[PDB]
Amino acid sequence: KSPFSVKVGLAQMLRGGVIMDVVNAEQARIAEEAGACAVMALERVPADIRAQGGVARMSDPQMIKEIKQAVTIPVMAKARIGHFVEAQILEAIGIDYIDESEVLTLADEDHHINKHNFRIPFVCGCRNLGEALRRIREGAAMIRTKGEAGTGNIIEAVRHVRSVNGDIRVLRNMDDDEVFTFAKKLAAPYDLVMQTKQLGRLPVVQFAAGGVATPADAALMMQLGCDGVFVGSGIFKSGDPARRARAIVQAVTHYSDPEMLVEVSCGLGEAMVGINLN
Amino acid sequence: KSPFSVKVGLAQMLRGGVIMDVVNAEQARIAEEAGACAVMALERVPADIRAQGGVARMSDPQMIKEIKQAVTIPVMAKARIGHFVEAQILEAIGIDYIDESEVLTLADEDHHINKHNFRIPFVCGCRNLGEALRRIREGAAMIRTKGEAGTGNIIEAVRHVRSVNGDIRVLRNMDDDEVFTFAKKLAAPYDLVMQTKQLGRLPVVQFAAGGVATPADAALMMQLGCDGVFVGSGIFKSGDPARRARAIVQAVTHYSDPEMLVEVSCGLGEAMVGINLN
Amino acid sequence: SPFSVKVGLAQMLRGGVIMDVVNAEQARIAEEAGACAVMALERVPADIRAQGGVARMSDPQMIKEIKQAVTIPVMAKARIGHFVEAQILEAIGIDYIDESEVLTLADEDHHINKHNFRIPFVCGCRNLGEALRRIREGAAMIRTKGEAGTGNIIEAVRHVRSVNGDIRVLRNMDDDEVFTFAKKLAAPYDLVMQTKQLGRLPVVQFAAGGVATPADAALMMQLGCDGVFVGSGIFKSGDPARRARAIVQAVTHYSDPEMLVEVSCGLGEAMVGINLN
Amino acid sequence: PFSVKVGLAQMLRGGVIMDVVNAEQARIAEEAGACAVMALERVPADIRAQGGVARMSDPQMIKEIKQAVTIPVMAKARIGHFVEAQILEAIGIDYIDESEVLTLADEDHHINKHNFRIPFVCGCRNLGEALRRIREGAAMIRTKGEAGTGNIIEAVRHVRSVNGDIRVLRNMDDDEVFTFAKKLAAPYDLVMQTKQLGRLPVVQFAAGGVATPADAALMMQLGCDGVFVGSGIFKSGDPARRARAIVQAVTHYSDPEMLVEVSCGLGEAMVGINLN
Amino acid sequence: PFSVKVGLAQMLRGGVIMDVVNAEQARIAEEAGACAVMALERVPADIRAQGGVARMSDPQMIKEIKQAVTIPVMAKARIGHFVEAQILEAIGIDYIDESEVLTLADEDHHINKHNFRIPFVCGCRNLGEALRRIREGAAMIRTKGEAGTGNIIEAVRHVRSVNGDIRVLRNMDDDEVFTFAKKLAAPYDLVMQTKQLGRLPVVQFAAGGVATPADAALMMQLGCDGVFVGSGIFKSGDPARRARAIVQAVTHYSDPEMLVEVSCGLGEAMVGINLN
Ligand SMILES: [Cl-]
Ligand SMILES: [Cl-]
Ligand SMILES: [Cl-]
Repeated sequence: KSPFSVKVGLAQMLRGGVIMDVVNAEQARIAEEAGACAVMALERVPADIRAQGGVARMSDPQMIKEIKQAVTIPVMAKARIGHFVEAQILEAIGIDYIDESEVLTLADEDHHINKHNFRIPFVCGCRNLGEALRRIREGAAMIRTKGEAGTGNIIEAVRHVRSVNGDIRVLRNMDDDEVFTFAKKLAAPYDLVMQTKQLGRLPVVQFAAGGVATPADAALMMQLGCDGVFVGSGIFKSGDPARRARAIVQAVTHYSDPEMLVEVSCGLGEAMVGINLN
Repeated sequence: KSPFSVKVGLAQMLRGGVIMDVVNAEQARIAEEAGACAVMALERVPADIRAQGGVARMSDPQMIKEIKQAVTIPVMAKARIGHFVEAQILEAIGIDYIDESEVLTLADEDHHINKHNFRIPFVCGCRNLGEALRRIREGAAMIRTKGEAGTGNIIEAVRHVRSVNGDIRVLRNMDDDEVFTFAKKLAAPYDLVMQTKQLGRLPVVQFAAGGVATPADAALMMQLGCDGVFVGSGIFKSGDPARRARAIVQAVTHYSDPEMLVEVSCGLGEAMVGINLN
Repeated sequence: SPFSVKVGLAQMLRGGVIMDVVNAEQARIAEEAGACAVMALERVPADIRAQGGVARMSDPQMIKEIKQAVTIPVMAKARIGHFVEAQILEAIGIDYIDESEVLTLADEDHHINKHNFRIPFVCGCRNLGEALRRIREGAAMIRTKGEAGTGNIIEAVRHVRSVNGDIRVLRNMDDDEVFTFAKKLAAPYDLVMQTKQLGRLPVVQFAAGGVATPADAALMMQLGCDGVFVGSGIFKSGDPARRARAIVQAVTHYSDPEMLVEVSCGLGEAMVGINLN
Repeated sequence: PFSVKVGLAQMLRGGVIMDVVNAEQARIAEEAGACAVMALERVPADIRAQGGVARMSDPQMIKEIKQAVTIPVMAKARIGHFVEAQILEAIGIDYIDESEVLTLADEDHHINKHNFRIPFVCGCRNLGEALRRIREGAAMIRTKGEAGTGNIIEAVRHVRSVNGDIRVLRNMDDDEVFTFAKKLAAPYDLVMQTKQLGRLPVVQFAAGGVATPADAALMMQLGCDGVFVGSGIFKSGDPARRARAIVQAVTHYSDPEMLVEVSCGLGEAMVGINLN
Repeated sequence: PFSVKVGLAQMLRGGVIMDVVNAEQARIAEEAGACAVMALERVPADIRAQGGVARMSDPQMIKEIKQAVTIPVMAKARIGHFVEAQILEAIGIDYIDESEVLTLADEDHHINKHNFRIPFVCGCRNLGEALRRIREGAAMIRTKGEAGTGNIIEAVRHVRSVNGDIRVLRNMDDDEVFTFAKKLAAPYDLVMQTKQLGRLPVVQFAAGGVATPADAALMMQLGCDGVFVGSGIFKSGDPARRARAIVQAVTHYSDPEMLVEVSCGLGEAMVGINLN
C-alpha cells in the first residue's frame, strides 16, 4: 500500500531476467529480441567509458526517447550519483526506472539522490550489505551488487555477491541483542537490518552486475542467489552480440541445467577479451 | 500509546530536577529532604570508584531495598553496561529506573543491554549525539550526557552537552537530502535522527552529569539546555552534604536568577576538592 | 556606502548565466542566447588547462571589441593580486572585474584590495571562510568554484554544499559559539554575524566550474545559487549557440522538469572533458 | 573411546565447578551443591597477586580432597606437562584440567590428551582454539575470560565470540566452510560437526571473573552449559553462602525472582581488579 | 556600551593589581597603594603546588573583601563559566577576570562578555588572542607569562610578542592587513583599529612571575599599562613592604635611583621554580 512498497513490487517483475545496457535503438531491439527483461539506456557501455575516459553523464533525452519507442519492455536509464536534476529529467521523459549509477562520473561525492522524492523506481549499486541498506533507506527499489565495470572479469562481482549474501546469512541466526552493534558496524539503519533478518534476504530485488561475459558467468550469479543480472559490455563488446545475448538470457532462465548451459555456450563467437587488473 | 512512549513519558516527570547518587538510606533521606527528584542507589560514589579502583558492580539488593523503603521519591539503581541479568534483578526488586552506567565496570565491551526487553525505564550515558541515539534505539527512555566521573571538574560535561546540543541545532536546518549521510557519520539510526530534526531536541529527557560540584555548575548545565542534572560525588564528598544538596536543587529550579544563585552559593562549606586531569 | 552600492548593482544578475568569451563573436552569441553578462578572457579554462603557459589579463583591445559588440554588462579577468591589471581594466570602462583563480596567480599571499576601486569585483571561493575573506577585501559578488576546464560538476557541488551548509549551521548556532566559529573559518566576525542574520551570503553567489549541461545548471540553482558561470561548457561543445540558450532557459526554469527535458533534448555533443580520478 | 569421555562430561551440564585448595574448601563446595571440585595449589587471584611458578598440586593434597567428597574431583596440570597429567591420572581423579592459570610448560604444544583414559578440560578464547583443543582430545571446554580479577568482561567477550561463530557457521554456505576452517586454523571435520550440531561438540562451561550470582546466570543466559568459579567464592566474605547462591543461580538462571533472593544480603564480593 | 567599559579600565593605568585570598591580604594591598584587588580562592603558586579543581571563590569571601577596601574589587571566574560570572556580577564587584589560572570550564568557548554590564579582564599570549578576547567583550587584557613560578621569562616573551606585532602592524602595507588578520585568526576591524591607534584598543597589563620591583619596572619599560602580582607578594617574606616597593616601582619605572631605594633590604623574594 505505501508508495515505496509499490515501487519495490514493480521491480519484482524483473526477477529471473537479464537487463542489457544499450546505447541506441538498434542495440535495444537486439536486446528485446534476445529476451531481455529490460533495457538500460546509456551514453557508452562501461568498457568504452573505462577505455576512453571523459566525463560520463546522463544520455541525451532524444536518444532515450528513441529507445523507449523502439521496444515494449521496460526502459531504464542512468543518472550520475547525486545528480537529482538528471533524475528529474529522466522521470519527466516517462521511462520506467532510473539507475543512479557509479559507472557514470560521480556528481556528488558525499550524498546520493533522495530517491523518495520521485515516483519512478530507482536502482542503485552496492558492494556490501551496509551500502545496499543505505541505498534502500534513501529510496532505492532495487539493488545492483556490482563488481568491476568494463573488464569482463567476474571476480569482484563474485566477491560482492558473496559479501552481501554472507552477511545476510550471518544476520538470520544472530542473537537479537547483538543486532544493534551489527547495524552500527554496517553503518546501516537498524530497522532495515531487522527487516533483512526477518526476511532472510534483501528487502528489494538484488541483481548482479560487473564482468558478466559468458553464459557460465550469468548462471554462476544466479546459483549464488541473485534475482537476475545486468550485462553491459559483455554483449556489445563481443563478436556476436545477438547470439550471445540470447545465450545469456537462456543461462539465467535455465541456470541449474548444465545440459542447457553446454548447448547455449557451444559455438558462441569471441567473448569480450577484457582486462585482468592484476 | 506504545510501551516505549510510556517509559519516555514517565521520565518527563523528572524535568527540572536533581538526581542524587546515594550509597545508603541516610544519604537517601538527606537527598529527599533537600528536594531531589530521585535517588540513584549505587555501591560507591564515582570519586571513590576512581580513587579506590576494584570491580564496581550492581549494589546488593538488600541495600537497594533499604533505600527504596526510606524515601517516597523514585529510586534508580546502576547496572553494569551489557549486564542484562543485573538489570533483571533490579527490575524484580521493584525500583523505578535502571541506569546502565559507565561508572560501573563494563561487563560487555561490544553490546549494551537490550532495554526494550524490560518494563522498567532505563537511563544511559552519552558523550555525543550518535551515542545518545544508539542508546535510545536500544530502548533508553532517558539520556545522561556525561563528562568526567569523580573529579569535580565540569569541563567534559560542558564539552559533551555542547556537542549533543550543537549537533541537534545543526540538524534542524540541514538540507533533508544530506540527513542520510549525517546519520551514517553519526552511526545513528536514520529514523531517530529525523525525529530529532523534527522535534528540535533529543527525543527523550536529557540530564547533565559529571563534575557538578557547585550551584553555579548545576545552573550552567540548565542554561546550556539540559532538562536536569545528576550529582554523584559533589554532594557527598563535600564538607556539608545537606546544605549543598539543597543549594544545588535550588540552583536547578532557579537557574536563570543570579540573585538566587548568589544566595544559595553564599557560605556553603568546602566543595569537593577533586582532581584536574590535564 | 560605496560598497553597498556595488553589492546592490550585482543583484541585477540574479537568475542569470554569465558566459566566458574570448572574442566579439562569442560575445554576440552569448547576448543572443540571453546571458546576463559576458566575461572577457584570453582563453577558456579548458584551453588554459590543456595548453598551460602563463595566463594573464586579456589585451585591452580585445576587451574593447567585446564591450562594443554587446549591451549587456562586460566583465573581465585579472590575475589574483595583480592590482595593476585591475587598474587597467577599470580604466577601459568595463562593468566588473573577476579576480580569477583560472588565470596564473600573481600574488600567492595577498589578493587585490578591492575597496580601492570604483568598479565591482567578483572573486572565487571554495568555502565560507574564503568567501567572507574575499568580501571583506571588497568583493561585491562571489563565485563558488569547482574544477576549471574539466566539464565535471563534482567539485562545484562539493563547494556549493560546503558554503550553503556552513551558512545553515551558522543560522541556528548558539551566539556564544560564533566567536570560535569565526576563528575556525579565519573569517571576520562582523561578516560571520551578518551572514547569520541574513541566513545567506551577504552578496550575490553564483556557481562555477564544470557546468556542461542544462541539468548541471539547474542543479546549481536547486542547491541555492543565484546564477551560474559557464566557461568551457558552451564554447568547447558541438553547438555553442543552442547549448548557450538551453543553459539560460534551464537557469530560468530550474524547478520545471518538463522544461528541462525540452531544452536538453537533441543538443549536440557536450564538452567531453576530463575525469581527474 | 573419545565419545565415552565426551558423554561423561555431559553429566556436569547445569553445574558449578569450584576451585578448592584443601579438603575444607572441598566440603564447603560439595555442601553448597557443586557438580565437581577442582583441586589446585592456589586460587587464580592468589597466583596473580603473588606470582611464582604455579604447578600441579602435591598428590597428597589431591588425595585428601578426593577422600573428602563424593562428587567428581578434577585437578590442574600445566599446559604441555604430560607427566603432571600422567601423575594425576595415576592418583585416580576424574578429570584433568590442562590449565592456562598454571605456568605454561610448553609454549608450542598441548598435551596429547588422546593418550589418557581420564577426560580433560581445556581453555579457549575463540572457536578455532576450542576445536584445536577438542582435536587433541579435550572432552570439555572452558571458555575463559580473565583469571583472578572478578571482572566478567573477557568471559562475556569470549562466550559471545565462540557462540557467535557457531551461529555464523550453522547457516554458512557449505562451499565457504573450507576457507572458514582455514581462517580458524581448525580441523575441517570438527568445523563441519559443529555446523551440523549447531553447538560445540563437547560440553562448554564459562570461566573467569564469575564473582556474583548475576554473573553466573548471565553466562547461562548466553548459552553456556555451566560455570567454573575460582576466586569469586574463596576470596569473598562468606564463601559457603556465596557458593550456594551461585549454584542456585545456575540452576534457576532464567528466574529473576529467585536471582533476587539468592543475591540478597550476601557479604562482600571479591573486590578484584579492573585491568582496563 | 563597550566604550564605557573600556574607559573605566583606563583609570587603572599606572597601577598594580594584587591577588588576595582574604580581607587581611586586601587591606595590606590597599595600604601599599594597589589600584585594585583580585579576589581568588588560592594564589597561583598554591594552585600550581597543590592542584585540585580551582573555581570562583565563595561569594561570602568576596563580600568580605569588597567591604574591607574602597579600591575596585575584581574576582576570577573559570574560562567559559558564564554562570560563575553572573554570580560575580550579582555580588556587585567592579571587574571579572575570566582567568586561565582557574580550571578551564569550557575548552572551546569563552564567556560572551558583551552580555554583562560589568567589565572583564582576559588573558593573552599573543596579539591574535588579545583581539579575540576583546571581540568577545574583554575591556582589559592581561598579557600572561607563567603562573605561580616567580619567573618573568614568559611574561617578557608574551609582552614582546604582542607589542612587537602591534609595531609591525603600524607600518604594514594596508593591502597586506587582510592576510595578517587571517594569520592572527583575529577580526579584521579590530586589527585595523589597532593599526590606527598604534597600541592595543584596551588597557594592557603584564602578569606572571612578577616577583621583584625590577620585574615590575621592566614590564612598564616594555610598554605595559600596569601589572598584576599574584604570588610574588604573598609568597614572599615581607608581603606589605614588597607590595609597597612594587607599587613604587611601577609609578617610578624610569628612575633607577628610586628602583635601588625600594629594592634595598626587602626580605626573601618568593623562591619559585625554574621550569626550563
Ligand atoms: Cl568518478
Ligand atoms: Cl605463563
Ligand atoms: Cl586546566
